[PDB]
Amino acid sequence: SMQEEDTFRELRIFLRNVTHRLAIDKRFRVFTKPVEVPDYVTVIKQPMDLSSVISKIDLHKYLTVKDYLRDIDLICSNALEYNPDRDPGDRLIRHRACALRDTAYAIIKEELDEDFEQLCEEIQESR
Ligand SMILES: CC(=O)c1nc(NC(=O)[C@@H](C)N)sc1-c1cncc(N)c1
Ligand SMILES: CC(=O)c1nc(NC(=O)[C@@H](C)N)sc1-c1cncc(N)c1
Repeated sequence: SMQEEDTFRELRIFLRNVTHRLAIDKRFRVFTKPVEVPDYVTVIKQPMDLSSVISKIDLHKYLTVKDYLRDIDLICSNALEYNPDRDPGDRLIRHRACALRDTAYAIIKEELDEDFEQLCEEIQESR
């Protein structure tokens, strides 16, 4: 229905705004573009980055905030797995990756209405 389509459009508008606020943050520049380094493709089976997230929003791939946060969590978990060493370069990326994840979750906790996320879930489960 039109009411359901309007609901998913509001979700996309919200997700674009959150992703924009993450992508303009200087700490998260490393996560804004797809991966220069030839061993990434063999360590990371599903690359994810904020530009790819924006593309998925516009392709209507996220019907719930949980769908979106799964890809934020993938950005973070990929970074922790590809950068596990004690070296300062690894530790810096791990710190930024957890900050990206924590920032996304915090924006959603403070700004997304629980009843709006619940409606999205109940429409998606009906399909
Ligand atoms: C989802 C909703 O807010 C809604 N609202 C209505 N009434 C209204 O006056 C419009 C302006 N909300 S009808 C309707 C509705 C639409 N598609 C499926 C189901 N289950 C309900
Ligand atoms: C597309 C993307 O990944 C993106 N990257 C940015 N990078 C930066 O600002 C620098 C600091 N890395 S800003 C930004 C962006 C995201 N959503 C909406 C708009 N208008 C821009």
